[PDB]
Formats: sequence, structure tokens, C-alpha cells
Amino acid sequence: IVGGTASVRGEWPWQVTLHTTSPTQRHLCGGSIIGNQWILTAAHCFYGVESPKILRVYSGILNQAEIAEDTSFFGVQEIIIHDQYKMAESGYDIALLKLETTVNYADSQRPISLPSKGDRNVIYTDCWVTGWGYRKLRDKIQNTLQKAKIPLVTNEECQKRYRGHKITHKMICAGYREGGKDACKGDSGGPLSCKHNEVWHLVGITSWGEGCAQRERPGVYTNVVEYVDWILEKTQAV
Amino acid sequence: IVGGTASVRGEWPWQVTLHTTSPTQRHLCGGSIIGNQWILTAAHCFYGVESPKILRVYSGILNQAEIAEDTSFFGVQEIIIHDQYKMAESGYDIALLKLETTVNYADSQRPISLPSKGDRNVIYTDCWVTGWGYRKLRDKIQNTLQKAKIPLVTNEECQKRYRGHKITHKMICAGYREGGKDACKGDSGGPLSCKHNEVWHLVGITSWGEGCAQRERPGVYTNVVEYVDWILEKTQAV
Ligand SMILES: O=c1ccc2cc(Cl)ccc2[nH]1
Ligand SMILES: O=c1ccc2cc(Cl)ccc2[nH]1
Repeated sequence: IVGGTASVRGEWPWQVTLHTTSPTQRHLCGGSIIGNQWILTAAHCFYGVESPKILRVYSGILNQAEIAEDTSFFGVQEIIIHDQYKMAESGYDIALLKLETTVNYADSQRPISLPSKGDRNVIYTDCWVTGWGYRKLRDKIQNTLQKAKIPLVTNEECQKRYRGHKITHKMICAGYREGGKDACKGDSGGPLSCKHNEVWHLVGITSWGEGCAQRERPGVYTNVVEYVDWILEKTQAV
Repeated sequence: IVGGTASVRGEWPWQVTLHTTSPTQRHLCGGSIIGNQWILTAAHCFYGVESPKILRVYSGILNQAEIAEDTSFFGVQEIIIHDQYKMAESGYDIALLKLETTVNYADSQRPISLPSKGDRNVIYTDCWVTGWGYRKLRDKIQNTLQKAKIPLVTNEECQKRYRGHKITHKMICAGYREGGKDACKGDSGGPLSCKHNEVWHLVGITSWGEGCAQRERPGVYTNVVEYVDWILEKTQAV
């Protein structure tokens, strides 16, 4: 996260850090708890990931220093990528992780509500992007979970800023005209969380941008409400 | 290493990478093979290291990507720190690691010769500092082992550049007046290797500097020849 601040412990209790153990263990991407066995994240996080066995999901984390060889984690039983996903910049940047065991909800770990189709008209004015990613384009993973409040921009505005792309209604953009606050490398798959009528909603999934926090380059997020049917379909038993 | 280049595989076969496994595994410092059970490194590398059990020594490495959970390593049986060591900037920045098993020498892993007391008069003109450390003061560990050729400076010259320190005859300095090539964070404990009469000698141990590669700030190294008695004393059986 560029231009953000350190989070209060457990103020984003749906935020997980997804590690890979290959070759040695490291943070890979963010994610969000959406059900007892389900993390919502970005499809592009799994480039070159050939098996779920090398994945570990860590809930209830503020600082990456909390994560040691003795720290409990959730194994991944299945990676589900959207069948239309090819790459972040063409959309469908969405995946589910089915965990090997169920999360026991507590104050430090609980699920975020999915956006309602009836809230598409809702102007979300209180949105935050969170993660352990870079503070600048060339940097490293941050110890403490960072947050930044970022205004949504309209899809029309966002299209003017990415003239070589197709910004579709399955994407949602957020940023300041002058830049300075944004997601960056390592934040992908994490939430864009918007508080509306005292409830937190998972409005977007951190997906891509041109650089990080640049003037006139809004962050591009997966527009989660366009995928609630897909999520329902994919999270049913057998 | 600042201002260096990628090494040829195994051109520094005495160079090891010392990892810590706590909290998760990462490169800690460089080191040099000086005997079948012995790595020479910097005392200051062990700040906060309470047990040798969390140390792993990896020989025969060019790229950090080679190191995975299935990669063979040497355990550390004992950390021996100079009894006069307090901190890098006051000298005695030297330690031995006694390995749990013996290294089998090969083309990719073999010991570097210690400098001779008779070579103190020798003007070493072919010296190289090597490691996986930062390319700039705020950066991260590099994948490929870097090298940089660096001229030794006299202890008199070095003292003029560090007026708030005591540069003693137990230190040796190396750098360009204009800066630009130097060791940096993560290179400590590694060799300053000087080739003389077709033989490589371990002249220094990467220890400290003010920043990395700055104008008029030579790298400061442990002057290994001042410690050959100590090394002999500490590497004897029982
Ligand atoms: O480099 C990056 C990687 C991800 C990324 C994600 C958003 Cl949402 C914005 C900028 C970004 N920049
Ligand atoms: O930050 C650092 C750390 C180690 C270090 C070592 C030498 Cl030899 C020179 C500069 C240095 N700068």
C-alpha cells in the first residue's frame, strides 16, 4: 500500500495473508474471508502455482513477524479460478480458495459480507484498500498491515485514464487524481472494503494498475458484485 | 553489493550464505569456508541470535532461488564470537561457525586460504567484495551473487574519512574516492578476497560503513591477518 498507515490490530478481520512455501516461505497475495471454508482473492496470484499444497493461509495477522514455523495456518484444498480468466488487465481476476479446515470466527477473524445487487446504485463514500504490499513500485513486503482510504472513480473516468485498455463494468476503479495513495505489488487479491450503513462490504478485489499511486492512474479492482452468482455457484457442495 | 555484477557460478566457491529460519527462513549474512568444519564470518551477524539451531549454511550457491525446503545445508553446532567483540564499529567483528558435519570439497565449494603475516607488506591490487546484499541502502536481498572489484585504501586515508571513529590496525578499508562500489546491508560476514601470485586470500571480512557506496566513505572490513592466531586457537580440538 502506498501512502497508507499502519492498521489497528484486527480492524480488517476478513483480511488474510496468502503465503507460498516454494522455494522458501513468503507472502504471495492478500485475500478475504467470505465463508467458513472460503477465501476470495485474485486469479492472477496463482501464476506458476502448480499445486495448492504449497499454499498457506494466515488469518488474524497484523504483522508478518507473527508468522513463524510454529504459527497455525489454513491449508488449501482447492484453487478455483474463473474459467474466463486470462490476465488481470482483461478482467475476471477472481479466484476462490477452499480451505482444508473451517475457520472458527472470532474478533480477529470473521467473514466480510458480499455486496448486494441492490447496492449497485449505492455511492460508497468510505472505501479502504489494505495489505502488506510495497510502499513503492520497487520495494518489499511490509511487516505491518497498511490501510489507505481511497475514493471510487466512475467507470467513465477510469476509462479515460487507461486509453489502451477496456475498463469493463466487471471492474471498479479507485484513486486520487493527483495519485499518492494506492495498492501496489503484494496487495493483489486483498479487499477493497467499503463501509455502508454500518456494515462492511467486499466491493472490490485488488487487481492491477499502471505503477503504484501515480497521478491519473486509478487502481483497478475486480467488481465483486458482478460475480456474486459465480461465487454462489462455486461455493456449493458437490 | 552496490555497483557490482552477477558472478559466474562457483567463481567464489568459499562464499556461503548464512540463513536464519526464525521466524521464517531468510538470508542473514555472508561467510567464507576456511576449513572442513569452519566458516569465518562477522560477529555482528548474530545480534539477537540466541541459539545456533536456527542457523543454516548453504554452500555452492549462485542464486538464492536454488535454496528450497529440499536443498541440502550445513547445520551449526557452535557459534564462536571474539570475546572482545562489542560492535562492528569498534572492531573485533569476527566469528567462527563450527558446522555439524564436514564439507566435502568440490569445484563449487572449497576453502579460501588465510592471509600470511609475511604478506602484510603485500600491496593487494586485485580485491573483490561479494554477496547477496542490497544494491542500495534501502533495498532487498539479491537473487544472484554479486561481485565488485574494490581498491584497498590505507588506514591513514580511511581514518580521515571516519573522523568520529577509531580506524585501528585490526581493520582494513576499501573503496573508491567517488564511491559507487561497496558492500551493503546483507553482505556482512562475507569475504574481501584478494588474488595474489595466482592464489586467493581472505584479506577481510565485510563489516561496516556509513551508508553504502557513498563518496569518501570506504567500506570497513575486519583485517583477517590480525586474527590468524585467534582462528588457530579457536579451531583446535577440545
Ligand atoms: O504494481 C501494481 C500491482 C498491483 C496494483 C493493484 C492496484 Cl489496485 C493498483 C496498482 C497496482 N500496481
Ligand atoms: O549498511 C551497510 C552495511 C554493511 C556495510 C559493509 C561495508 Cl564493508 C560497507 C558498507 C556497509 N553498509
